[PDB]
Amino acid sequence: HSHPALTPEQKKELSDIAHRIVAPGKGILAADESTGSIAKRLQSIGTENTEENRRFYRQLLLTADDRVNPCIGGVILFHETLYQKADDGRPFPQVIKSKGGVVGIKVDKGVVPLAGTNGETTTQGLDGLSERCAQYKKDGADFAKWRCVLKIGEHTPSALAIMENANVLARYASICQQNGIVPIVEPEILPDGDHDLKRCQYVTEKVLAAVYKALSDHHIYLEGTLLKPNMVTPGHACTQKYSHEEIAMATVTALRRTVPPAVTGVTFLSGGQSEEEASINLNAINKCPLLKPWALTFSYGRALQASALKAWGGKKENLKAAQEEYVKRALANSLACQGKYTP
Amino acid sequence: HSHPALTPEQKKELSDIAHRIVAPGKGILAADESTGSIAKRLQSIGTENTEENRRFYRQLLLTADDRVNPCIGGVILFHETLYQKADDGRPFPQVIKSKGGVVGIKVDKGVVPLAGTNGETTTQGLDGLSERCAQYKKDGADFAKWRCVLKIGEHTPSALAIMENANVLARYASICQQNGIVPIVEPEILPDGDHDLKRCQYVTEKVLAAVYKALSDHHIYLEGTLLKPNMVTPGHACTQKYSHEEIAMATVTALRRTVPPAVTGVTFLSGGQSEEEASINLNAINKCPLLKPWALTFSYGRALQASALKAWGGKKENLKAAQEEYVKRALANSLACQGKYTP
Amino acid sequence: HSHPALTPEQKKELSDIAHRIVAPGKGILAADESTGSIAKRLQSIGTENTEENRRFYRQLLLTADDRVNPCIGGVILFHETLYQKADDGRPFPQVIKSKGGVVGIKVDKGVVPLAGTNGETTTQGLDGLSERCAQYKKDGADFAKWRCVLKIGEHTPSALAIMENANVLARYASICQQNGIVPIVEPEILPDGDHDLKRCQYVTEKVLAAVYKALSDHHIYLEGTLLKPNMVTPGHACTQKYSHEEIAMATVTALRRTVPPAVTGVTFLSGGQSEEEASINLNAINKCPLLKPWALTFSYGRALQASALKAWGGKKENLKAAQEEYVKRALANSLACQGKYTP
Amino acid sequence: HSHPALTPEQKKELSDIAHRIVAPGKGILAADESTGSIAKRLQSIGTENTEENRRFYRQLLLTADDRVNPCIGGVILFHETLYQKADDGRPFPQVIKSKGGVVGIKVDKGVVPLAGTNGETTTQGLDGLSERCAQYKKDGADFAKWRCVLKIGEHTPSALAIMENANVLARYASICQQNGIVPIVEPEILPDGDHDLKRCQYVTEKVLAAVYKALSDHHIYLEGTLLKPNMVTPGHACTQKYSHEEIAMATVTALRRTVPPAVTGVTFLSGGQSEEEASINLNAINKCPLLKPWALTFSYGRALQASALKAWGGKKENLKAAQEEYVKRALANSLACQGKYTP
Repeated sequence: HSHPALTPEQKKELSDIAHRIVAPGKGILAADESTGSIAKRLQSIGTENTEENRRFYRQLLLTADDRVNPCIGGVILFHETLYQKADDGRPFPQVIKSKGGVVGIKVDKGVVPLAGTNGETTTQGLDGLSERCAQYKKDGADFAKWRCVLKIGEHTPSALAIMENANVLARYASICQQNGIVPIVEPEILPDGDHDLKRCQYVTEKVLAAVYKALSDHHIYLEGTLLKPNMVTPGHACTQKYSHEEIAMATVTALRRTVPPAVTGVTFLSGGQSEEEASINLNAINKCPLLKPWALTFSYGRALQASALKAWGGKKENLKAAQEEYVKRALANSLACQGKYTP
Repeated sequence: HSHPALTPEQKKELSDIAHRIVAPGKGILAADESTGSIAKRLQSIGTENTEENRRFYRQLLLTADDRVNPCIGGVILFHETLYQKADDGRPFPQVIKSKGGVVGIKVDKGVVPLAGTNGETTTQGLDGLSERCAQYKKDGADFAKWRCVLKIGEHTPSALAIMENANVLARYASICQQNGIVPIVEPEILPDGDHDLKRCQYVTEKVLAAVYKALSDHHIYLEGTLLKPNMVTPGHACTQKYSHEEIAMATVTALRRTVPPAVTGVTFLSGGQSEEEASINLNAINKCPLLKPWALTFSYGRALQASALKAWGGKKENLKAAQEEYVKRALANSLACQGKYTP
Repeated sequence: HSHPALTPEQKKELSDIAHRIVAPGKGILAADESTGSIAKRLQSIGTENTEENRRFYRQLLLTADDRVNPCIGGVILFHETLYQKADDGRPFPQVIKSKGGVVGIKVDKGVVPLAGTNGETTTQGLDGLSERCAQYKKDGADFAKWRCVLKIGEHTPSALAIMENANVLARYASICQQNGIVPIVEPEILPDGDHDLKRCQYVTEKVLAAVYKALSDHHIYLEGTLLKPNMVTPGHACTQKYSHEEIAMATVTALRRTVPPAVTGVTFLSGGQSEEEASINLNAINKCPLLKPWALTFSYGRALQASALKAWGGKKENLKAAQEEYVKRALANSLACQGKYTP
Repeated sequence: HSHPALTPEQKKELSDIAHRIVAPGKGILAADESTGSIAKRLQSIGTENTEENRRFYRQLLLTADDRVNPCIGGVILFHETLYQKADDGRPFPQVIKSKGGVVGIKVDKGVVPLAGTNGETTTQGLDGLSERCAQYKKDGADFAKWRCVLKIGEHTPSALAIMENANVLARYASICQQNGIVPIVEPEILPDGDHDLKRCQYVTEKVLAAVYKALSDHHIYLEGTLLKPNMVTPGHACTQKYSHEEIAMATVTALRRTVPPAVTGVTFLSGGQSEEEASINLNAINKCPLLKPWALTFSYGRALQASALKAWGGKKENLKAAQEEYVKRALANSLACQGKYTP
């Protein structure tokens, strides 16, 4: 017997937010880096990690030129960045919503190793999640993000890891959809190792199928859900070389065999690629001559901001130039969303 | 680790046959009625059930006018009809392939009641299936058909019935794809009872999701598979009345939430409807303003041939008129495949 | 391929602790009541809820006579009670271990309603659980407790609720076994409603089978795990009446069809029964003439302490008499563990 | 909601037959060899395979001395042997029931390779099984046998093979229990290869857990079911050497972690061992100092009859001596059932 999880108005908000995020030509900037990863990135660039530098760097990211207004539909933030204010006086969620963007927040509490596996981990962060999503919904967060990690090994991914990560993602998305927050499932598959297109494509199919079975099990309103997969790409130690067209064909085959078409949009990871390779691959994916009945766009953390961070270097007066650099990649990625990119 | 079930040439035959079957404007005639059901139908029309009458009736179905040549892409036969010859001397598979059609065969051995359930049955017919499909492949059968039955009850469909029927369908489709025969999965849901659009749509989602999970489990090459679902329609004792647009919206929602887009085509059942209601509903489904990234066509057993059987009546000299009647429905259903039908 | 979750020494501690807890004639006192439930219980008895009254009441429970030393193998505490000290100066974990008992702690963070179900809830409390169990292991907690809730309804328990609760229990038990803490799974089935012995026995089989499948999936060392089920008992509004022998037969049938015999012991709930009915039923269960290859004992929260709380009334000078009352039930329950109870 | 598969009288026959089969000190002779395997065995001994030689050899097996009357509780036959008569005039089922034995029949139709796996096969034989079991029940068969095969490889047994074989075994046992025939599940794991005690024990746990989950899913009355597992033994190419006590400890650990204690008895395979090694191992298993709450006995096809077949050689006049040889092993195996064997 059916007791509906959602009223039709709840489905209306989830569908409208998911359509406004993944709108044609728009993408996702992921400024959600925690203090450890951003500490590594500020230590590489050669500055001290303080709250002021992090706030100023996200100022450099967020208040860039109005040319990125038809580029970014939504920005993912850390928890701390929701309660930081810009030097103009405006809080960063209002900064995001003022230029048409949507506020999100990365909500997981890290990765926990699973017993008995070969280095396989699950994700943490389920306690207090309804109250926290209610609080973030009061502060203007309209979508969320959760990151599960899987690695390709000798006999990994085992069935235990895929089942547990799929069940956790479905539980998370149910809780987020209860509170009027569009969830984004991110089934990340680690690119480390040496494996061809074929095996990585294979485990991509198994992982995405288990995810969508668990989503059907937990009554998830799939019209208000976004998918964040990685491009099927060979391992870093894999010796074989492939054109970008084969990678695009393999991605659209791995999606067209799994993703049911009510899922509103597909946002890709960069996954340790270069700044240009991700845009080239996404432009290839948007040019693949099969029938792709959803939005195909980008959600790039490092691939948007890495070289702009390099051109910043920790000095304020370089800012505009660094900001200009960021805009460049954004504009390129916008073309990568519509297939009209050419390098 | 991946050991591929299919060579790329095997995928090439399966994809080419599935594309030739479900080709735009073409549909499936199901003349696969067994001796009991066709015995009931000949007893209703008032003639004796012999081999000669069955052969002559399928002669009346199969050698109709050449106007049905851009109508039927494929015909489903009983096992016996593959070894019957027409009075011209040509065997019925050659009759089918001569006018552009593709030979199929219904291969299941009936329904067996499941213990402990409330009148829920599974399907039979797995033994010797590889040899039988090899034999039918030698005789010109290029696709198959398997029919599982589920009924909507108080606490039915239980999880046991859906799991067992999905596993049996996947096992069947693996065996058929091994031998170069395109399988057609038919997840029939019984329209008996009293239930709204909502509950029947709900159990349609659960059943189709479990089916596609089991197909992903058994490495089924989904580009060479056809789907045969029923239209989500209220029960026969249900008191509420619905327009055909609501039924079309519910069907395309129940498909767009489940069917991955590599599945080549969707052929509907008639499911106890009238001869005109099925064509009206299919014309509505082909006019629904959502994105349907596959072929939507008909596979009508009774809805093609019932009134033509009525105009036959068991007398040979009425034949042409009866045949003319059949052509009428076929032409209508062809328009129901392309959305340009108007009654 | 097998990467063992546990070293053999880890299996040795888990087995030794589980054997010391469930030792023949010993049981579990559950003083783990949170502030809301104990607030309701102090408000019923007519005293104000303060930290001093809670500490003093658990003083009344814990420092009772030495006759309960061969009665209680282990005590379950709230988190707060681990950091309260007795008026002698000794902390309550040392109080427990001084008279032969083992310290436990209830670790879940409550129940969260599942979307789309009919009032079905999951359990919360997975974040930070490895660090918290390491901290409690430093403070002397050797076992844990987690409480999932399921209710018998019209079409409930659904498959979603049982699957999610089983996966959460297995994840919890893996985390606890990683840190050297013996987990106790508690699959509680709510006794509310009107349902016979038959349906409650049925859903007990389904729930326990799904739990043990998920435990086999997560590589749980079942020799170091305790099971906390409820006795299969009809609903509160059920009109049919049953002898205690039928309830004992149904419990031992529902366990002997599911529990694999390496699971070290089975501790029952009281589940809203009377103070005497639970002891009578447990004495019947220990007299059932089938082969029960494990320890069958009690884990009684209310059924040990309710009437002793009544004889306390919130006044200190009644203490000993109230404590004497507690000892009475404990002694009775000890006989209920060995089948030699007679009321 | 519960609709009981079995009336209590049906449970009474299943329990009584299962108790009479596995009765203390009794075992199972498996004369169920099909024409191919027995053709290989008659070709090794150097005689022509005819119906007369097969009938005469099973005469040599079945009408041995009355000292085997407290040895064999039941005999498994091929289908053909049920309709062969002895030279006295009595049919072989009456021969079996006259000396206290129970007639069984091997009912599967062989093994079929699964697509996409690495040499993994499922089992066949489900069609017409209710009618065939009704027919064998009329002829005096009171139990059955079904044999699924799994091999230990690099990345095998995969989850697909274990799931499919468990579902097929449960479906088979439901059908057999519907007709009043006690099923015997045989989850055979192939001993070929090189693998330690540890990995074979591991996959034994996974396989048996999946089997019992599928049996709980299909409402199987486990008091009327027998289990036929193999002893966990290293591979034929494995270099490490183990005492028989370690093999006995590993078997009783692999059973005590999985088998719920209502399953009436456990009958072992010989599995390519010597004639003496199987009896030594079973005597060790019956001497393992853990709590084994079921009957542990033998079901030996080759290990009972191989050397007796050797002492036959295809000549009639050696018969008695050959028969005497058979009795020897039987008597030894009877002691192997009670732990009082000493070689």
